[PDB]
Amino acid sequence: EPLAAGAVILRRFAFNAAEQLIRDINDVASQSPFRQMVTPGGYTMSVAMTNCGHLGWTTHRQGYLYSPIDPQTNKPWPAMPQSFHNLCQRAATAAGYPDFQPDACLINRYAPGAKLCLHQDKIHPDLRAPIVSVSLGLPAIFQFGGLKRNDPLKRLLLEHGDVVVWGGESRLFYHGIQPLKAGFHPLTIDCRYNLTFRQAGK
DNA sequence: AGGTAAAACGT
DNA sequence: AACGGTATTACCT
Ligand SMILES: O=C(O)CCC(=O)C(=O)O
Ligand SMILES: [Mn+2]
Repeated sequence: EPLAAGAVILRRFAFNAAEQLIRDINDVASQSPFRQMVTPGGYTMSVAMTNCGHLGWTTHRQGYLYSPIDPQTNKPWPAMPQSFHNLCQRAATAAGYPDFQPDACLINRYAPGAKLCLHQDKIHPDLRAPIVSVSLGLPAIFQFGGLKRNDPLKRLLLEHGDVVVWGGESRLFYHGIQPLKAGFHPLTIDCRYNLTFRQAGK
């Protein structure tokens, strides 16, 4: 059974690419470090984040923003690694979105206990562009709901190499990650990473 | 008028 | 511990 209208899970899709993806996460973060962002209301998120590409997701006192500049370094986010871009395009194509041109990649790092509460990915300049979401490392339980917060959730374990793609009818669906269990993975040791690809600009 | 914060405590 | 309240408003443009 597929995930939803316009949505699919490509299990272990990124497994072969994962070692290089992780090397390139480390390179990105060497330039724009992982940081735990603070919400407009003043709470520090448990997931640590950075970005690459032309636009990075950030919080600010005034809201959420896709920005061309990393507010911590005052420099552009690092260029999107070719490994990231190539994996993203292969996964998008396999999922039925062959024309996707991301300009933004949000890199999440989950330590044990870290979560991401149910939310919608908002800001869609192209209603035909999906979200491509790549899991690395330790396993996590992903929630995928509907257009309204109380719509029933599907709960899916996401393991190393899994890729989730949503878009079209499901582009604005609520989703999140449950608190990460401690464990070991040979390539990330003690964390999970996620890559979220978007077209956030015109 | 219409979008966005809550991507964040009690039962 | 899964579910849902809260934004049932206060601000911006
Ligand atoms: O880590 C995940 O699988 C989900 C990440 C996410 O929803 C986000 O960064 O917007
Ligand atoms: Mn998201």
